[PDB]
This record gives sequence, structure tokens and C-alpha cells, in this order.
Amino acid sequence: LALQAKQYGDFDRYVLALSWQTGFCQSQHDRNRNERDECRLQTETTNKADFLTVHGLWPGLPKSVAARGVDERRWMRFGCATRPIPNLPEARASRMCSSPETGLSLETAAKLSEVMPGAGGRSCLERYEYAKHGACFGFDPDAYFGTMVRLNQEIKESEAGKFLADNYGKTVSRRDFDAAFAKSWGKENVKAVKLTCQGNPAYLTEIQISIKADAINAPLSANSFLPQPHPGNCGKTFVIDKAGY
Ligand SMILES: [Ca+2]
Repeated sequence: LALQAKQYGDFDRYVLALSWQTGFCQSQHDRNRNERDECRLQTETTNKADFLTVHGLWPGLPKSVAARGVDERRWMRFGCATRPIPNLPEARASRMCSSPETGLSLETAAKLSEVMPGAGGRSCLERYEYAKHGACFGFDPDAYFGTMVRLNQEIKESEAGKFLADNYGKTVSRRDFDAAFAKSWGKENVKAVKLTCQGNPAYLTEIQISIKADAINAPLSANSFLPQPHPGNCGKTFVIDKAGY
């Protein structure tokens, strides 16, 4: 089904936030945070591209919301719980299972789990994600999570995903990562990607991709992306973190 906002649809972009799952787990470990079940075993996998998981799909600041004194910072911090609007219940990162069950179908839930290891169970990442980024738009949860799943697949199967797999555990350059993204998606769209790194030597933790709001329901092409000014904190080279701490 098509992902469509019922209200507040006047935003420019979605950010598809993809974790480099091994690096995410590495960063939580490095910062002495309580280990998550998704991370515990440091389980290896045949297609290393499968470590690129879905963190979320984040609408940008709606113009209606911006008009009420809400800036980017507030929007990023609170999403659907921004005051004075949309002012839906706050999603708490420390208590993700306190957010409502999303009502996603069992079929969608199982597909989601494959690419979002923290979905469901007593982890509930998808509850938190929908509460912060979807509930106030009235997104259909199946359409919303199905879209995340599809987009993640598209990235994974692209030259960008193959680059991560082919360079698993290695130091890569932004130059070469960008060339890989460009191969699939166009040189003009390299700047639609923000890369986040942690640690020293720095390793990849997240890939954020800016997509035109009006393009979200189409398979990704050179026309789907919204380049942005912020490349992220990864610097010129960084490590594609391997499973294990
Ligand atoms: Ca690691």
C-alpha cells in the first residue's frame, strides 16, 4: 500500500535512517551502555550487507508545525510529540515498550523483524519509531514499515550495499563509498547521504538518506533524493565495523 499522511503532509523529505548494525552495537558497548538482545551474540551472517538494518523513516518538519514556533531541533527531539503541535504522546527511548503497539499485520511484523533486529518482543523499537515519527501523520503502519523494509532492500542491493559487504571490516574512504552510491543513484545524489561514525579508529554506525517526500512510494531512482549540506561526522576514511566487540 501507499504511504500517505492524513495530516501534516507538508514536509519536504523523509530521512531513511539505516544502522550499520555491528557499529551500532559496537558504539553501545564502547560507551558502557546496557547490552541489547539484538546485539548480545554478535551473530555473523553470510551476506554482510544484511548488517545494514532499518532504524527509522523520519518525516521532516511539516510547514504547518514550523509555523507554530517549532524549529528543526525541537522537531528532531520530539517528532510527533512536539509542542504546541502535533503534541501526540511522547515516545521514551528508555521505555520503548511503553509506546502503543502499532497494529502492524503479522506478515509485516515478520518482514520488519528481518531488517530491524530491535522490533517487537520486549524491545519494541518499531513502537517507539511509529510513536515519534508516524502516529501524528496517520500513516498506515503496514505501509510505513513496508516502505522502510522496501527502501532498506533497495539500498542493500545497490552498489552502496555491495560496497559495505565487499569492504566488511575494512577501512574505506568517503571517496570510494560515494563512488559506489553514485554508481547506483547518481553523483548528484551523493550528498543526500549523511554518514555517522563513532570511536577511534572511527567506525560506521549510521547511514541517513534524504528522500523527496513526493517520491517515497516509488522505487528509488536518481530523481528520488534530496541532497543536503551535512555529510555527517565520519571524516575522510572510517572502518566498516565487523561483528564482535
Ligand atoms: Ca564491532
